[PDB]
Amino acid sequence: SWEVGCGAPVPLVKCDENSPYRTITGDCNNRRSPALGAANRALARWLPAEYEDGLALPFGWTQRKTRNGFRVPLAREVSNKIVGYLDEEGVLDQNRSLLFMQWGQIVDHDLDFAPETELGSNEHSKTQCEEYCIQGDNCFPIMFPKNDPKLKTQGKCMPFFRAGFVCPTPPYQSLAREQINAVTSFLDASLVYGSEPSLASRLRNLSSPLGLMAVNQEAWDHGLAYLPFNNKKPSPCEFINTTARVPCFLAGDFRASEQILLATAHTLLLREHNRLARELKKLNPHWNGEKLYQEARKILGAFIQIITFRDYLPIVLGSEMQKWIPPYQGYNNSVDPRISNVFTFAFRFGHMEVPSTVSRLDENYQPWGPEAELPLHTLFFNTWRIIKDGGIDPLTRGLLAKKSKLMNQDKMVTSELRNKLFQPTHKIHGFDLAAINLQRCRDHGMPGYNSWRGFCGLSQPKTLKGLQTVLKNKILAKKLMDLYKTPDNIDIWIGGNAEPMVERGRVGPLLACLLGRQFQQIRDGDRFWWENPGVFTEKQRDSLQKFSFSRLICDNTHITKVPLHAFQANNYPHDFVDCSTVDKLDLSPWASREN
Ligand SMILES: *[C@@H]1O[C@H](CO)[C@@H](O[C@@H]2O[C@H](CO)[C@@H](O[C@@H]3O[C@H](CO)[C@@H](O[C@H]4O[C@H](CO)[C@@H](O)[C@H](O)[C@@H]4O)[C@H](O)[C@@H]3O)[C@H](O)[C@H]2NC(C)=O)[C@H](O)[C@H]1NC(C)=O
Ligand code: HEM
Ligand SMILES: *[C@@H]1O[C@H](CO)[C@@H](O[C@@H]2O[C@H](CO)[C@@H](O[C@H]3O[C@H](CO)[C@@H](O)[C@H](O)[C@@H]3O)[C@H](O)[C@H]2NC(C)=O)[C@H](O)[C@H]1NC(C)=O
Ligand SMILES: *[C@@H]1O[C@H](CO)[C@@H](O[C@@H]2O[C@H](CO)[C@@H](O)[C@H](O)[C@H]2NC(C)=O)[C@H](O)[C@H]1NC(C)=O
Ligand SMILES: *[C@@H]1O[C@H](CO)[C@@H](O[C@@H]2O[C@H](CO)[C@@H](O)[C@H](O)[C@H]2NC(C)=O)[C@H](O)[C@H]1NC(C)=O
Ligand SMILES: [Ca+2]
Repeated sequence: SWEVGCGAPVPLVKCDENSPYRTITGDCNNRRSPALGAANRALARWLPAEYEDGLALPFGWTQRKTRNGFRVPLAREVSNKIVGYLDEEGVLDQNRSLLFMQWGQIVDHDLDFAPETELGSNEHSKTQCEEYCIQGDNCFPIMFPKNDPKLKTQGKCMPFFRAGFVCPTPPYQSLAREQINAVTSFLDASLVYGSEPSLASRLRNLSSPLGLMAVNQEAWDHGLAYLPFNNKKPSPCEFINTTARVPCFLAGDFRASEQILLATAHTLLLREHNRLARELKKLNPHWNGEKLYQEARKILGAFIQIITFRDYLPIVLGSEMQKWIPPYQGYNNSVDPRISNVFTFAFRFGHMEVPSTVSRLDENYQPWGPEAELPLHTLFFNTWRIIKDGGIDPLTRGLLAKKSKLMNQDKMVTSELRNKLFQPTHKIHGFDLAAINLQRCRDHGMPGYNSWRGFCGLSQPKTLKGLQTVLKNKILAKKLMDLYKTPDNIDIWIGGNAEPMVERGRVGPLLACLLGRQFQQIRDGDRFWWENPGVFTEKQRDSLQKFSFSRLICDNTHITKVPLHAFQANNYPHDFVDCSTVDKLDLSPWASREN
């Protein structure tokens, strides 16, 4: 074993050991071991990393070197033969609204982020990789197979950069390579407030003692706030429409403007913070800016935890929920709350839940205009559609009235993401999210499918025949064997998502195991979990049990008709009720007395 303490985190840390508020970086959550779960630390390894040279080189790097006796198939080839399909008809989830997909992405970004390697401000490497597809140091190209149409119109590869790692970012020689998690492992709304003090600061409105988050000053949504714009140029959001020139938004998380619906969700939460903060000042006129800020923040963090654990996991894990996440019996300081490396791939099941279009609906939940339904790809890093095309209400109604895409063995990832993904850095709508995911497994030195099956105590198929029975699909099992020549080599992302779904769930057995464990840990390992005696009062907890995503929409948008259970498929107007019928968050329990 090697150094039990390498480390390039945010430096200076000193715990308050009486502070009723989480730190921004996640530090100090655990008392005996302060850095546990903090941002900018290595992702946890539940199993040893598997690299071509046992230390840092991904499998597929050295063409001649095999994995278990075989060549690992190209990411894009696996993408073309297994993940793609043409017919979007009949692909929608009959019982999960679009919000189901969307909330998952939110929880996801609150938990883990592995940014790519940074060594380019001045880089021509950013081009020796783009232009020539030359494999070298952190350039690990996604080569196009023979007969791939992109060869004819895009080039020879997709550029792709290895993820950052701990102890430098830079060159050489030590222990196995461990990727970084740039955000806090705890479900704490870090995505709204940021994971660095530096950013948490810039996001706040410190011009007034109200504890509000800064809002846009250039535009308004019917008197409702927008997230401030990011001042930094070049902006990708500006790029997709040189004429509208609208920048990306500035939020606690850098991926916020990835897609219009994710930016919509971010806006709702920022709105709830300021809403909470002003409602609190009304009750406690005495409280200062900091107190207003921390108490609202604390409330919002409880909201995310509650919606996630009460309404969202149950319908992901289905019958497996109880098997992995038992009833809460209290905080446990012996539990490692860190997000593991494999979790960040397991949680990518959501990619197969994204449909090809996004709609905007009007007050009666009718098409908003002539071009109400747009292709997903035209909305990547698209903020001008919100700002100069209706605000977020038409988008939010879409989230409630439309359905998520159903994971389907014959139709996995929509072409909008498989062939038209737009990356921050480059200029085309031609990347492949599926291939990227696959290349990224290898980059992260992930163990194979069967290593994880064994880890979860599940059978491990060694034969085509064995794979057919687990996957319950003859044809899918076959193309898989043809490309991988052995189950042991199947990349975890595609292997875990190819399994049939569990009863009342949306993921298979393997994924339910990987997801379930992770979630039980960040709950049980969180000293600030909302139900942990002492964090909130019994009276406060009674009030928080009433949160609902519907109420959230009611208090921060001009939608007045909403469903009671926002994550299940809901038809308008039968399943929609007036906001008055929806429980409000009673904040009197936060009222404070001096004398
Ligand atoms: C907070 O979470 C902690 C981390 O999970 C929990 O710690 C675990 O503690 C148990 C022991 O109490 C550890 O193993 C389990 O308990 C028994 C070991 O004493 C085992 O009993 C069996 O041991 C083997 C069989 O496996 C036999 O030889 C023996 O005769 C008996 O059958 C259990 O089967 C079980 O493994 C375990 O190492 C800890 N978990 C890990 C890996 O960290 C702790 O329970 C929690 N604290 C509390 C009590 O709330
Ligand atoms: C565009 C993208 C999305 C929506 C249109 C989208 C959606 C999701 C869902 C719904 C997720 C979970 C339910 C989910 C998880 C994670 N993603 Fe994904 N995602 C879009 C695009 C991307 C891109 C681009 C990446 C980067 C991939 C890379 O390897 O470089 C991406 C990643 C992830 C990810 C890992 C994050 C991390 O830990 O670094 C998820 C947990 N998504 N997305
Ligand atoms: C770049 O974003 C532009 C918005 O800044 C967008 O231009 C706008 O789009 C349409 C025309 O395509 C117009 O919106 C509609 O409503 C107006 C006025 O009510 C009508 O006059 C039109 O008929 C139209 O249907 C906007 O007026 C127009 N704005 C401007 C100033 O041109 C572009 O379409 C975006 N371009 C791309 C490539 O995405
Ligand atoms: C749509 O999914 C919802 C949400 O899971 C299903 O509703 C659950 O129904 C079961 C019946 O036992 C109950 O355990 C829960 O009360 C329900 N949850 C909620 C909040 O309603 C519903 O069955 C699904 N619709 C269909 C027709 O499958
Ligand atoms: C900081 O918060 C203050 C509110 O305290 C904002 O200033 C207000 O701005 C709104 C909109 O321009 C006006 O109705 C008020 O007159 C202002 N109120 C006061 C008391 O000045 C300000 O915009 C916030 N700053 C940022 C960047 O979001
Ligand atoms: Ca977090």
